[PDB]
Amino acid sequence: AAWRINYRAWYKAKLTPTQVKTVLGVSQAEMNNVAKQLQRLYLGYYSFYTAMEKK
Amino acid sequence: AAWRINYRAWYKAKLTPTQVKTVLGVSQAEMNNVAKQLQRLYLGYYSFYTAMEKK
Repeated sequence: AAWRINYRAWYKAKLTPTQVKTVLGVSQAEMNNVAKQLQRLYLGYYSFYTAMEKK
Repeated sequence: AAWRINYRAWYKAKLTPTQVKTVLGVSQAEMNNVAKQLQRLYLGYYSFYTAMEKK
């Protein structure tokens, strides 16, 4: 759909699959750091809420 | 830091940890879809490239 249009532009641009894999893997790594952030956000609030409630 | 300002706001808003966890959980699932879409993008290009190189 949108992706066939993507593949045609990548192919026109002389991209090989190896090249696309290395760039997309870096994107994927950045995405996965967002999961880590939402976890840290949650645990931080869990601790904050608990600390507020105690006092 | 930034987050601590969020926490004070969430706490003033009466959010509990259980409530935050479930809302963040659904958002987390959405982000997990992106990494998977990128893996699918890589895989679909490998197939498209491989097919184009057939001709």
